[PDB]
Amino acid sequence: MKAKEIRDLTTSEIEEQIKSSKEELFNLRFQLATGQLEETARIRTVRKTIARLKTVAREREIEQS
RNA sequence: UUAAGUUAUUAAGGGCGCACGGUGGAUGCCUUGGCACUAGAAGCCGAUGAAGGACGUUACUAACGACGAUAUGCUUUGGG
Ligand SMILES: [Mg+2]
Repeated sequence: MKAKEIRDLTTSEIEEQIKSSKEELFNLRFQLATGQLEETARIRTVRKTIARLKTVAREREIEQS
């Protein structure tokens, strides 16, 4: 998910998205450990999505001040 | 046939010459790195936590670079 869609989202929605993305990343890591993950690029995709969500949240709590 | 006399061949190995190999890394050519300077800029960083490090971050990750739990990177503005 890109920064434009994230900026469309609301702050509570960003927090919920961060939670769900973290759960997805964790499940991917567990599948990788057990040898059940073929689509390894998903891990990096989700990690960068989490980074973008946090970046936008930080931008908002900065512009608030 | 006998007698007297003379002189070779031998190369176990060695010497000189030559041919062909091996080792070794001189020499020539080369340069990715140095050395000495010129001109212009700049001449500090740190409790808003420095210099320098440790430990981590990748799909697989021992090491160097980069990066810091937003980790082998995030946003934005321009270039292409
Ligand atoms: Mg651009």
